[PDB]
Amino acid sequence: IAKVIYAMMGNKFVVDVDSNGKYVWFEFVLPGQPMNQGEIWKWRKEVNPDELHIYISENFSRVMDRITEHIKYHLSQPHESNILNYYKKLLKAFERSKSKIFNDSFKKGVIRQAEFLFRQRSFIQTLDTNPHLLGVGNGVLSIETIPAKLINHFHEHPIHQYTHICYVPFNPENPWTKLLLNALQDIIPELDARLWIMFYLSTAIFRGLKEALMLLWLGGGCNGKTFLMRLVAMVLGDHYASKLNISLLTSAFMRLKGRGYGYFEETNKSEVLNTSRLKEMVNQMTATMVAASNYNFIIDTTDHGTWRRLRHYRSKVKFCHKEDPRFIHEYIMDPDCQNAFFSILVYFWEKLQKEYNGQIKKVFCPTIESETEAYRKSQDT
Amino acid sequence: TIQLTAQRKYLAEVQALETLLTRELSVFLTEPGSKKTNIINRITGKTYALPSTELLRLYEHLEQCRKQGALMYFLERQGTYSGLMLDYDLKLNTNAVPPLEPPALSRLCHRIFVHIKNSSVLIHFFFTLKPEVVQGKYGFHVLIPGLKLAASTKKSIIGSLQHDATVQKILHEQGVTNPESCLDPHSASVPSLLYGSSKLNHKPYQLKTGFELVFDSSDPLESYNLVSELSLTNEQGSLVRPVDHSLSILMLHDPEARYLHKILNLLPPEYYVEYPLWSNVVFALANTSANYRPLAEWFSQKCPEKWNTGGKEKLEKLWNDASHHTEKKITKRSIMYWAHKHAPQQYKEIVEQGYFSILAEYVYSYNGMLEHYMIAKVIYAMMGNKFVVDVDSNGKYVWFEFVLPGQPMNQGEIWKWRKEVNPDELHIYISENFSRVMDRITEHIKYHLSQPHESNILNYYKKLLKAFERSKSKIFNDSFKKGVIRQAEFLFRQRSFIQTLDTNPHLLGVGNGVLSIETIPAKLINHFHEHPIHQYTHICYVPFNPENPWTKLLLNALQDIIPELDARLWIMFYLSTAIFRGLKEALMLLWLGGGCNGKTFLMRLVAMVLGDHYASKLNISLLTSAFMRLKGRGYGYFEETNKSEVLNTSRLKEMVNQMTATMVAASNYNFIIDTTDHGTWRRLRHYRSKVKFCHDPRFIHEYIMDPDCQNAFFSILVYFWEKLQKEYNGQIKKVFCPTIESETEAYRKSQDTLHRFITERVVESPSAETVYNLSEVVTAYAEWYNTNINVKRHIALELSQELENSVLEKYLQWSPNKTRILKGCRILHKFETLQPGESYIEPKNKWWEWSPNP
Repeated sequence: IAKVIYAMMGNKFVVDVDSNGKYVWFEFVLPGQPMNQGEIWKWRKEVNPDELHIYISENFSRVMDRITEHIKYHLSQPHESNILNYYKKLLKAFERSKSKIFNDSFKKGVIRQAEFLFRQRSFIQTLDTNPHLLGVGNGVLSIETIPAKLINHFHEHPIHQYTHICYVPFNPENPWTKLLLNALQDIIPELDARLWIMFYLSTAIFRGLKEALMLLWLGGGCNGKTFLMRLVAMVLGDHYASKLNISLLTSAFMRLKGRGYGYFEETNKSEVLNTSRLKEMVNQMTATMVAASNYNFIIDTTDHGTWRRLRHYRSKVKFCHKEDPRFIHEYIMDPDCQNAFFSILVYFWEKLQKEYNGQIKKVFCPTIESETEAYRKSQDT
Repeated sequence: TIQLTAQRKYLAEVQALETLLTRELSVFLTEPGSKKTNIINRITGKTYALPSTELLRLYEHLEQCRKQGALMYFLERQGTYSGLMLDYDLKLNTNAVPPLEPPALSRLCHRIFVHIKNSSVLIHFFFTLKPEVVQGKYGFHVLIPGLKLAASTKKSIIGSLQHDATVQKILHEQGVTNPESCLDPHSASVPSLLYGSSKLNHKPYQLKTGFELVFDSSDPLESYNLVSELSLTNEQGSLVRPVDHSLSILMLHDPEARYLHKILNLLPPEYYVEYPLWSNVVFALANTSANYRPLAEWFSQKCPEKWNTGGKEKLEKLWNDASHHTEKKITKRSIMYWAHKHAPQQYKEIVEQGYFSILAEYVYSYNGMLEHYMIAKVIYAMMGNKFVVDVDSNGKYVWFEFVLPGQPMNQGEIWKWRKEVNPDELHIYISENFSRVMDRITEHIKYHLSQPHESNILNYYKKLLKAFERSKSKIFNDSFKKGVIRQAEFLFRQRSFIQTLDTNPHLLGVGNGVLSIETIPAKLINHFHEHPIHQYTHICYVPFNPENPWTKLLLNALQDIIPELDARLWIMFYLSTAIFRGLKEALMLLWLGGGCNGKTFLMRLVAMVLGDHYASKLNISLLTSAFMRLKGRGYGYFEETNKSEVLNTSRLKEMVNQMTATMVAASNYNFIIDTTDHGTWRRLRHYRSKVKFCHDPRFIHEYIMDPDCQNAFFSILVYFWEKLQKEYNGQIKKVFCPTIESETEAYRKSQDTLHRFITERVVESPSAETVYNLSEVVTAYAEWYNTNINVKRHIALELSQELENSVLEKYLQWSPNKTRILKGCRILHKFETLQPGESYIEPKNKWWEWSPNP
């Protein structure tokens, strides 16, 4: 039974032993089945193979019926009597074997056999290895080459982690696209520095080895920089973005590994660091680190190894009642804005990869460099 | 239906037809809309255009099948060539058999002979009749398939026989009261049926005798393949010689849609005549599947008057809209609920018949080899409308059932979902209710035993009875029940169900049912619904009512507690907001009182009214420093204690920046606040209880436990919630409460030294510019602090940074370089004076229902 079920439907199930020594099942999500938003065209974990547990009950029944009609078809043909008696005994035994396809304990034995058949060695640790693949709501997108291809069909690619946000073909004329363009233009009065920081946050999507840089952003409130942080965190999702506390840096450290973007929040005015902690931060690590607060940070180090991995910016414009409450309330949780934002960021990833091939250091940011130099002069006596 | 299953298990031979259709006859596919087809079966709407080989093969197969018995529903259409086959809808006056005497047969043969002479000419006669005993008496069908003259001459002969009178008087010989109109005008223009193929709900016909004769161009039975001979297309016979559709294909499939078609005709007429019910039903149909668009247009055919007059267009609009819409909170369960509400009886027999059919098909499929999976399927069909299975966060299957009136149940869980470790309700339903269904099965078995049949058939039936009698006792086995409930976990498993529980922020579980505030006015649900709600409070909902003595007592208590009208209304609306489990405006209220004034009475009253699941108490240690317990709750509060209470601005900023719970604070002495954060201050409000109560003492103990007081209180709260929804629908800040604002400003000035200093010594200048806004301002603040608060060395440049990070943004206009340098402000020195341009920087009926004017 296990071999037959393997040959029939081994195309959407894989078995691998977990870190604790337990076999773990996975199913390849396909359209037309009960399924949560965003898991389409992806591998999802199940405690028990219930889909298999109903497939064996139903689909195999038609094959067994085919066997039965084949047997009675040979019965209909005139044959030698002894072979006919053989056939009656055969069909009687097979009829006795009918019910075991329904018995629960037999099904448990069958799924055990399938676990020992469907098992694919070296599978769990290979999950989500390539940072060129990101799971989106409408399928799977690949940033391997320009242009990017959004897989909306079955793939050998094994994808578990994903973001609810579904990818959208980048479109300049979309109302939300121009809305976000204007929002970003008003957010950053500068142009070239805006391009640099925008390209940097676009490259922040890359889950692989980054260039190990740190960005410090200031804000006096009612500026939306916290809104940008929340927007990017929501769009990217929990599996690749996680919140980080100032307590860790001023001293959960294992949480930040495996992500692609980290962020902080404004906390009072007594911010202070620990040199060693950032020392292993500026030193594996494959995520993007950005901190935001309301007051200038206090540095107590002089080594260039620390300094060269640090960048700083200060916000100049403030918005008051002009601030948009819908930005912080409606557009903060409006899917269209997020989608449009996702298309914007992936398009700018593609643009930089065409231009700089991912070498962000080549981009010239005179304002950012001047601000960093001034900040170092203020801090590094 | 199930009788066909009983007959296929009956017949040892009959498998030949099915295997021929699947293997040899399958490749000869024919378009259903094409006229080239020669044979069609109305059982599953299959159309075939086979050549004569498999035609005669299936004819003879059906011959042995008829010899054994069975029932077939085959049909065939006449082409450009065919014989003489006629239908007679011969409805006699009386149900007494007028036997067709052979002289009458000869007379009718001679009459049809002389009718056919005056046409194209160059003959075996076949006679069949109904088995009688039916309204309308029997019918006659003469078949003459020898010739091939299917043309307008057939229509001419039909017209001639329509006006023929010799056949009329011949019928009058057997006492027939209907000489004409018995023959259908479409006798030769519509497909016919093979002899032996019965019509719906009738026995197949029988042959009385078979005669034959010969025609001259000059001078005017158990030994043949009768089915093959009678065929109109079989020119090679031995004895004789050759002289929209989407709705249909849906009802050709989808047993669930078959039951939907069964039940929709039982719906009351009001559903399709009005927009609301029509929209809801089409939404449910679309949500269940997109394959049900043909059934949706069938409902348009169930309301043709609208459908043709733009109702079709509205149907495609709603189908597009349905596609646009998602996760709608409606399923088929609503449709069954409505059907049972309107026509409970027909509902009951229909569902019983369906369950009987499922059980019978399963027992016939495996010779009574009942198994866990089939039992679980039957149970899911039967009682699957009040049970759900889902996997928890720890990887465990957890059941939930829907509480109904007339069950052993605690106070407040009515019309709600409750959690059980085991399916005891299911574990007893399987023991009791399933017995009735299997009894129906077994009595049907005895019924079949009573019918006389072939001996080996009776032996098979007896063996099946013995096997099923052995199998039936297993239902009362704990291991078998465990297997059944496992398979029921697999079937009932509804993913995403758990996190959808309590997710709706617009529903509350009350003692007497479900309360919904979504629309104005709120609606009380005390019946079946699709909402998966599990959390609840024991307080039973009441409609609002001023005349209740408890209601007016509470109104007077609130009036005395806060003599101010507008301030009391604002605080009361703020309290009403706590019932909303969704997002809040992130505001803080500070309340003070010396005791013996009932503020603790208000706190305990609201705490008791809301209940544990939606409201909770919170300690002061967390504030001065377990916090994550706020989630899910909608209201939080503390207890008065001590006099030196202090708050952590870090904890405050954490709590005021997910989180959806309203917060209230109260004590007797002044709270120590040591912050200048404008974002903190703008979200803070302060109040102090004014009225003093001294010698209702019974408020302390009696009124707490009185259901009426709490109920009436809850009704007041919901009524005032919808009242607030009437004008500002959530925007609480639009309400004007000058007393509360004044108290909050005074307390902030008491706590925030910098804010008070800015209010007094800093004045905005309508003209000129604040070019003096530099560190000199910080020095002036330091001098003021030394001369009025404390002589100390102030911080260096932190004060300016806090000044920018304060309320002063429009007041502190940043320079074109974004470096402080405010504009239009002036500094007040010692004994300074400012010019005028400078600005600092109803008898309880209204209590029952106020007015927009403050």
